[PDB]
Amino acid sequence: NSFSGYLKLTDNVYIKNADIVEEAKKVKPTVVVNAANVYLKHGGGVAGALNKATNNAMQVESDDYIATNGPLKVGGSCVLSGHNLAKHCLHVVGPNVNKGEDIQLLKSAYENFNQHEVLLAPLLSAGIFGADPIHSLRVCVDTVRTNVYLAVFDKNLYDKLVSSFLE
Ligand SMILES: CC(C)[C@H](Nc1ncnc2[nH]c(-c3cnn(C)c3)cc12)c1ccc2c(c1)S(=O)(=O)CCC2
Repeated sequence: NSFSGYLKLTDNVYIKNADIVEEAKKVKPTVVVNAANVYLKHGGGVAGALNKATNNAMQVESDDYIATNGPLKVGGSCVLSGHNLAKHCLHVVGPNVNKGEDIQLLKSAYENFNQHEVLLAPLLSAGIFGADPIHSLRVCVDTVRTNVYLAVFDKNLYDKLVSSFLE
């Protein structure tokens, strides 16, 4: 858990302008969070990038998990292998408000982080999931009680998130 160059926002939330994949390779954290969907199909965005960094091992493991257990619910999670990226991957399904899912489920999604002492994570439901990224950061700060290191791969968004928190 050798995180470097993060800005501490609260006693348990840290943030950096960085690619989560590159952070996971450098830090080798105990847990890396994936911004998953309910069938664990890692077809693009953060999930596709994490799966590609495992050379598709994450997708094969995910298909086997779904075969035995069925899909997740929106706001839910599962713990699978971290492969070369972490000891464990916490696959968390935030709501996709561009597809009509309820933004209130973003609190349930962040509540999954509280079962793990230290996590490397992306900003849930942001990007093409359509949630307001400043609201996602507020829900993270208000909900997560364990130690979370957020990697946000966009300097323009990073700067707007830090400015909004420090208001
Ligand atoms: C808001 C943006 C900046 C953020 N992106 C990222 N945040 C952190 N590490 C990242 N690595 C890459 C990457 C690495 N290689 N490739 C080709 C992509 C993206 C990226 C983000 C945050 C949450 C979500 C998404 C995107 S999403 O659009 O994938 C939908 C799921 C929720």
